[PDB]
Amino acid sequence: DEEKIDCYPDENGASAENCTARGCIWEASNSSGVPFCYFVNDLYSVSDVQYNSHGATADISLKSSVYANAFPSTPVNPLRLDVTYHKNEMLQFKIYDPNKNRYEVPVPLNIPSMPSSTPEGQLYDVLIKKNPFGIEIRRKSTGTIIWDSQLLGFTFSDMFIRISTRLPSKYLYGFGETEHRSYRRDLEWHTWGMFSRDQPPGYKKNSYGVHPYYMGLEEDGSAHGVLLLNSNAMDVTFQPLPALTYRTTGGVLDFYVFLGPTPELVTQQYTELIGRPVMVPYWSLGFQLCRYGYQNDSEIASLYDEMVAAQIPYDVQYSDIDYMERQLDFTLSPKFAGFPALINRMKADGMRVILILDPAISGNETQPYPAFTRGVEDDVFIKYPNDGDIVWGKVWPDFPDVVVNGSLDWDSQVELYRAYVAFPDFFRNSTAKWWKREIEELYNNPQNPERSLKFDGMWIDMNEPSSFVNGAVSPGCRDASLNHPPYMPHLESRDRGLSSKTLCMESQQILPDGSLVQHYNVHNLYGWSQTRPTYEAVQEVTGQRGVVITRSTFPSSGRWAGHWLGDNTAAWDQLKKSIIGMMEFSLFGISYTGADICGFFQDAEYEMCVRWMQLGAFYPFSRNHNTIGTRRQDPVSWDVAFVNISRTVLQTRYTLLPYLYTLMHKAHTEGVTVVRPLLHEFVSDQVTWDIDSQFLLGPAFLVSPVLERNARNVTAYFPRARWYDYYTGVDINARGEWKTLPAPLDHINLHVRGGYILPWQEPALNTHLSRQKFMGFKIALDDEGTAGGWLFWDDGQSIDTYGKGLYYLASFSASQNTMQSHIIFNNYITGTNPLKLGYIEIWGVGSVPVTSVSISVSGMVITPSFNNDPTTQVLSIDVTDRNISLHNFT
Repeated sequence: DEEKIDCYPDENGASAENCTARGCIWEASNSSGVPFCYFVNDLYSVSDVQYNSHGATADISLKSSVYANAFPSTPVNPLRLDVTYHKNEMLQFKIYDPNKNRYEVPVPLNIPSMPSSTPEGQLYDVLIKKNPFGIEIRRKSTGTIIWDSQLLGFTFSDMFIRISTRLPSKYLYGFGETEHRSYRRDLEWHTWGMFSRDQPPGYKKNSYGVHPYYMGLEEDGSAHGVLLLNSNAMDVTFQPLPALTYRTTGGVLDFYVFLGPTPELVTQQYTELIGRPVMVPYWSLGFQLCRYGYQNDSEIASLYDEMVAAQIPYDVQYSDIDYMERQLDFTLSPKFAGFPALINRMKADGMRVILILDPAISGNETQPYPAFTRGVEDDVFIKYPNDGDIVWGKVWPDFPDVVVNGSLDWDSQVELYRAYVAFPDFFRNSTAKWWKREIEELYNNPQNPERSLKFDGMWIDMNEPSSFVNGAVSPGCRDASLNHPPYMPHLESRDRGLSSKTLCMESQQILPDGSLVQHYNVHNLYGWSQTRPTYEAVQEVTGQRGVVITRSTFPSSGRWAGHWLGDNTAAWDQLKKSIIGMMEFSLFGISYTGADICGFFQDAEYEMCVRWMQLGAFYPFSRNHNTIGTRRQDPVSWDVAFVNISRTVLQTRYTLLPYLYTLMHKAHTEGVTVVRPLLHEFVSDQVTWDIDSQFLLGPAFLVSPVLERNARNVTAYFPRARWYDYYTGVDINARGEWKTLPAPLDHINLHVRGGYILPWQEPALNTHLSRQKFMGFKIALDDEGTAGGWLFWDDGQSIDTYGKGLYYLASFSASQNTMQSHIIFNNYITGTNPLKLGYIEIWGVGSVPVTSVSISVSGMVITPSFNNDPTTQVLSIDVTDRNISLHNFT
C-alpha cells in the first residue's frame, strides 16, 4: 500500500486510461492519501558503474521512450551520476545532463579544493544499485541506511524531475518555509509546496522562503542531514512507509549529504558548506517595536516616550512604509518630516532605529524621483527577454495625484490607486551600485541634509518578489514557462500557475557572471539575490556592523541576514508555531529569527498578548509588530498590570544578553545552533524527539512557555540533568520527567542546565546603558556535571571584530568548590577599559555551609562577605565594592 509511488500528481488528467498511457496501474482505493495511480516499473536503467577512492560514477539511460514520453515534459537522455566523497562527514551526488548544460543554482558553497576523504575516517559508504536504478548511502558505523532511492518513479524531463527515497525512520525535521503543525513531520501521505510566495503562513501553503533541507533522526541516536541544491518550483511528498518524494520543475539534482553523528554536528557541517549565520550587533538583541500604520511622525515619539516612562527596556524603534511618501522607496512623507529629528534624538539616548524597504520601484511618478530614474539609466530593472520593456507589477506605491479611499475593495484599490512598479534585478553588479547608492543618499541626503534618516539596520521585505498582480500588469504575460509549466507543483492557488502574486516566469535576469537566466529558474532566489548587497549597503554607509532582516530566504540566505516569520495572525496556535519556525530556521542556517510578538494580523487580546510578550521575550529577534487597522498592542497600550509584567520579563531577557551574544558568536564561528530543540542536547531521550512546545537557547537555558489560553499552570518535560529555576536558584528536581510547574499570568518558567555557567548583566533601559553596568555570573553546578561556560565581549558593533583583533574570549570552569577563569584571547578589555564585575551567584553547592575556602583572587587574594542558605543551595557573593574587572579576575 505504501511503496506506491504516486504516478499521477498532475494538476489535471488523472484517470484510469490516462494512467495506463504512463506505464502505470490504476487501482482506486478507500484509504486516505494513497494514489489511485502508481508505478510498477522503472523507465531508466543505470548502465555503467565505476567506483574509485574519491567517489563513484554511472550512466543512466531510457527504456523505453514509449512511456517516458507520456510524462509532463520531454525526458532527457541520457543522464549521468557523479557521487563525490568530499570530506569524511559529507558527500554530494548529482544527476545532470552530460550533453546540454542545464540550469544549475548560482549560490557559492565551500567545498574542499580536492576530495579529502580517508578510508579509515570516511563515515559512510555508497553503492549505486542496479535494478531498479537507485543510490544507497549508508552509515559505516552502524548499519543504518541514510538514503535509498531504489524506489520507483524516478523521472527526468526538461521541466519535471522526480527522485524518491526511503527514510531510515519515522522522524524527519524541517522543510522550505511553511507553517508546519508540529516540529516532527507527519509522513502519513502529505504534500508540501515550495516556492517564494507572499503567503501569510498556513498549513500546506508555500510561504516566503524555500529550503529543500531536512534533518533525519535514525533508529538509534544518530542524525544526518540532506540538501537539494535546487531553486526551481517543487513540492515534496511524505509517505507512511518512511519515504519522501521530490518533484522539482527543472534544474539538475544536486544533493549534499551530511552525517556528523549528532544534530549539532549535522548542522555545523551543513552550515559549513552553505555558510554560518550572520553575527548581529549587540544592540539587535534588545526588544523592538514597530507597526504598520504609524500616522503622525510623532505617534512614534509619543510611543518611545511612553515606554521610557514605564521603564520597559527596548533598543530598536521602527517605521513601516508610512515614513515613505506614498509608499515610495527613499521618500519622506510630509506627515513625517522631523522624523529625522526623532531618529537623531533617540539614537542620542542610546537607542537604535531600523527602516523598511521594498524592492519594487515606482515609475508612474511626475516630480523628480532619482531612485527610479537613475534606475533606468544604470538599467537595473527586470524586463522581458527580446529587448522588451520593463516588466511592470503593482505593490504598495500610489499614483501621484490619485485620491485614496481605504474603504474600497482590495482589488478595486490595486487598479485605481496602485502605481506601476519595476523590479530591480539584484544579481547585476550594476544593481548593486544603484541600491548601495540609494541607501547611501538615505543616510546622507545630498540635497536636504536636514531630511537625512540615520538608520542602524535595514529591513528588506515584500521581496519574494511579491506583486499584487498575477504575472505582470495589463494584458499580462504570454507564455507556457509561466502557467502549466508541464508539471504545476502543489502550491497555493495552483490554478493560477507560477505567475501568481509575482513576476513573469519568462522575465529575464542576468547572473553576476553576465549570462542570461529566466525568472523561472531564479525566482526562489530573488530575495536572496538582494540580501548581501543590502547587508553591504548598511555596512559601508553606517561604518558599522548593522543588521538585515529579510522576508524571502534561500539556503545561505542567513549568511548576511536574519529573518522574521512573517505575517502571522493574533491567534493562540500562533504561539506554538513561532517555536517550531525558529527551530526549523536554526536548522536552515539562520540564527537571528523570531515572530511578530502579539500577532501581526488582527486585534490583540490581553491574555494572549501577555503570554506572547513572555515567550517572545526569548526570541533572538524579539519584536512586537502589528498590521494597519488593528488596535495597538505594544506594552504601553494595555494597563498598569501589563506594563508592570512586560518590565519583569524584558528585564530577565536583558540579563541573558551576554550569554545570548556569545551564543550568537558561537553560531557564527562554529555553526552550532541558537534556538536549539531539546532533542539536540538529549538525543538518547526519545521523549525529546517529539517535544516542540519548549526550547533551549544554546545548551544551558530551557524556556518552558505557557501557550494555552485560560491555563495558569504548565506541564513541561525535564530531561535527565539538573534544572535550576532561573529566578530562585533552586533545582526543580525532575529527571527525565514530566512536571506540572505553577505558571501565574505574570510568570514564565526558565531553568538553567546544571553543568553550565552563564554570564549575565544588569538590565538597563537599553543596551547602551546596560553594557556599562555590572557583569554577573551564575554557576549552575550539577551532581550530573560540575560546571563549564563561555563569555565573548566585543565593542558590540564593529565589523568583523573577531576576525581582526579587537575582541575578548574566555572559558570558565568550576571543578571542586572553586571556579577559575581562562582568558583565551584579550584585546578589548584593558585596565583603561574596564568591565565591571558585580555579583557571582552559585547554585547546588551542597547542604554543608562549610567551605574548604571562602574567598576570591585577582592576582591578590581577598575574603568578601556572602549569603549562603543551606536549604536552597544558593551562594550569593556581592562584589560591587571592589575594583574587580573581567580582565584581572581568577
